[PDB]
Amino acid sequence: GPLGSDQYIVVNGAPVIPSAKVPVLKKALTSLFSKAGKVVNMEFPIDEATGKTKGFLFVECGSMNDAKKIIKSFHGKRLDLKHRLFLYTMKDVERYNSD
Repeated sequence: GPLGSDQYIVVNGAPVIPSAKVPVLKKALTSLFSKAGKVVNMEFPIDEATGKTKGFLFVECGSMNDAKKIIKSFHGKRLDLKHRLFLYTMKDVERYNSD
C-alpha cells in the first residue's frame, strides 16, 4: 500500500467463510480494531476455487502508532469460542516480497 511500511498489519486466525459474508466480517473487525487505533483499509484474500476467505487479512492503519496499539490490544486474543487472532507488523513480509 501507499502508506509507511510499519502501518500495515497481518491478522491471522480469522473465520473461513463464504466471501459473500466479508462485508459483515469486515465491519465487525473494523469496529473492534477501531477501539484501539485508526483503520484506513482492510482486505481479505479469497480462495478463488471455493469463494471462501482464507482466514487472514491485511490491515492498513492510520499511523505506525495506530498499528502498534491494534497489535497490542488484539494479538493472541480470542475473537470468539472458535477463533483466536494473531497480529504482526507487515513490514518484513512486504520487504521479503520486494527486497
